[PDB]
Amino acid sequence: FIEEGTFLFTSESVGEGHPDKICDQISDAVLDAHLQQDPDAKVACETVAKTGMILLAGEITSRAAVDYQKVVREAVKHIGYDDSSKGFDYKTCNVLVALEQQSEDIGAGDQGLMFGYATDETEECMPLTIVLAHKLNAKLAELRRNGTLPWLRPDSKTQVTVQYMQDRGAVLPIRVHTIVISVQHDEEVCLDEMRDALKEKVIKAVVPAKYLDEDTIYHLQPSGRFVIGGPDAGLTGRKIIVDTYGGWGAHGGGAFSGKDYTKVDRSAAYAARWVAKSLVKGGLCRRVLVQVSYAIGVSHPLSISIFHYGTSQKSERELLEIVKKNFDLRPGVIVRDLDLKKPIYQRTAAYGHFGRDSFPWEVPKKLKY
Amino acid sequence: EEGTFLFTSESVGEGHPDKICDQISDAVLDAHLQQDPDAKVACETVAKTGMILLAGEITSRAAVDYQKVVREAVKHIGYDDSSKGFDYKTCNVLVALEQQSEEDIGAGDQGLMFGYATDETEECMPLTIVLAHKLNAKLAELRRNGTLPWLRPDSKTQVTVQYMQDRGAVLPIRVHTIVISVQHDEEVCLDEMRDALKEKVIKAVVPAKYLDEDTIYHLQPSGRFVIGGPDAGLTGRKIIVDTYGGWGAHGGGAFSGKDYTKVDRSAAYAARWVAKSLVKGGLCRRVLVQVSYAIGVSHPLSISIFHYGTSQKSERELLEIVKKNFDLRPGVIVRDLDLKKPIYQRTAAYGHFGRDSFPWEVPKKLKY
Ligand SMILES: CN(C)CCc1nnc2cc(-c3ccccc3)c3cc(Cl)ccc3n12
Ligand SMILES: CN(C)CCc1nnc2cc(-c3ccccc3)c3cc(Cl)ccc3n12
Repeated sequence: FIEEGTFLFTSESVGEGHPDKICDQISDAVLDAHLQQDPDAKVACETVAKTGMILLAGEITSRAAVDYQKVVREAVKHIGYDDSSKGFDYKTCNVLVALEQQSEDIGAGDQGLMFGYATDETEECMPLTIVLAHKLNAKLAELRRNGTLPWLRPDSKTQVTVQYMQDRGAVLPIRVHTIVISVQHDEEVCLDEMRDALKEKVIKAVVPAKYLDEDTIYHLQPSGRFVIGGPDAGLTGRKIIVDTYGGWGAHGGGAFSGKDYTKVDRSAAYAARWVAKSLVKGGLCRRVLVQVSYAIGVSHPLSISIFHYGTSQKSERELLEIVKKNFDLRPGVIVRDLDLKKPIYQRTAAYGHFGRDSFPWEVPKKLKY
Repeated sequence: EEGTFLFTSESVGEGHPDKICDQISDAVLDAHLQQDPDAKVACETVAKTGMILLAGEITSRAAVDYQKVVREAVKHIGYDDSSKGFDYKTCNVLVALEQQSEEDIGAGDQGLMFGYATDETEECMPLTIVLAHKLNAKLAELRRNGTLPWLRPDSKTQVTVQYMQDRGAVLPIRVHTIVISVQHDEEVCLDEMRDALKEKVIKAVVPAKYLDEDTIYHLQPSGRFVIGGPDAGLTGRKIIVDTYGGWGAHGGGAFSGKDYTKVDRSAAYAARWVAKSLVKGGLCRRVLVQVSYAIGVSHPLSISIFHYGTSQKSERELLEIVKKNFDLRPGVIVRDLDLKKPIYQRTAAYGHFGRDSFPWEVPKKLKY
């Protein structure tokens, strides 16, 4: 009756050097550049990355004077692409700019639906699957940049499958079932050396030992040689599940990067996460989903909906009343509460927008009820 | 009403900049498959003010006129004059496509995909997303037959349904709120549009039993909507619209512009196939199926099933049934669902799921 009560679930993450994530980071690098000069800048910056080319497309209303060449190349440099042998060089890439730039009860800028989610299974109130997947990429980047593993290159993908049990609506991670790691590398290091390092210096430095056992399946560099990576074009907003909960909770479809606070796709999703995390940390539930919806002409949310998966003694109707007395989810109010005019967005564009307590929406609000 | 909840899904029309890109990408995919069934295609489209950009990689024996494909797609969508904000005759098309010239084959990538099905509609789909899609389809229908000649291709719809649930089964009670925004010419007045949207669109799509006098209508809520179409549109930026409207789950992979060798598409189609087969087979009322792959590996890394409590059989038992009836290796999925056919442009608007003309929407008869 053991394997009848357990289930597997998988989440993935990608490194800074993955073509899609390159675009997210560049898009938010542009957003930050504008906000540093003009806190009220309106930005919708889409980035396309392909073989020796970065294209910026979208609309900007800003007083800022932004050197897009410098912004893009410094972003690519920071990511780690500085030579043709790595498949991409910030010094020589073609940068094409196609941005049309112009100089509290406000209606939503669009329509749409957004979700926030939280779970007590980790201290950061995030699913273990997506937390581990992210941290594997962060470790890779760390070991690349300090020279511990100098053969590493920026592009990578990780995938973590966790064995779960459910406990009265709450989910409880038992063990890591399967781990996948594929990462770009130079032409010198051999497969064996890489696979040993990925297990001992990456996986074992990231995953708590209690989740690993002798049955855990490792797929390390499963395709083999991975010398040329980075920019099949990458596009901004093509990793939105990686950006959020790794498949847990729910998603309304809106991408985050390249968008300023007036885009409810971003601000309302941050706020919804804020609500969800505040509820769980507040001890009101162990696990919770929050949906918000807007109309392009209306300031107040069209609907606010709450699912606590049965992990609360309070009803969802009751939780909604608590949320309404503690939160104002109008776009113009979210900005003030979460201080969203700060140039803080490039840091969100890799390793997930949620689960890191340096972000305002990751600091639980003390609830009054 | 402690047991009721609201849930909202949205859809967009063919003229929405993101969906324009999805359609173009799949028009390109189809063009190759029509000449070369074994074509490898990864086509990304970018659409902005007077410009369509194609970027990606193609391995094909086909000789494809990308100019004709793109412009004919834009024409079909309905953008044929500058007064509409976009004209297939004059748009700038930039092509940056690099073109190059069994059952146990490894996955082309890694990733996770979900399939979902629910017995709340005949098409085994959530009511919210079915209605949202069908509202946009009705708009295009009435635009193209000339019933509402003031209509233009760009549109967005949003449907909020009031639900009840019984141990995981979801029971739609009524439509709570409907939002419709649609592009239009400079002549027709707002009142004429709003009354038409209610009487000729909404009442023609939504079952009367779901509508009452408390239903909230937001028709042309932003007002004047003359300029629509190409904020740039991008391929793969409407993946929740493409699937279940927020229900079930999503692994993050976009569909359009990708050939069948991309598990992001083929395995998501297969998972829907599995899920719909289970519900239509009477094994559950509602079900979520996750599958995951690793690059280079043929068999799924994991297959996982959540029936939300809507089956008397356990999920382990449902898994036993799935494994005995389905082979979820990438190379076998292609053969079972006939995925080398140029059928993909048809998927790129109004949702990939819930329409029975697609192979993954024909339930497999289960043996167990
Ligand atoms: C008794 N039985 C073993 C319990 C199994 C169980 N209990 N709670 C959940 C939640 C999800 C889930 C749903 C949506 C999104 C993410 C995860 C889930 C998903 C999958 Cl594929 C399989 C099982 C799942 N599950
Ligand atoms: C007794 N109480 C009224 C029950 C409420 C309820 N019962 N089943 C579901 C499922 C979802 C759901 C989850 C994930 C995706 C889609 C829908 C959901 C979502 C929201 Cl925002 C609110 C409530 C939801 N729900």
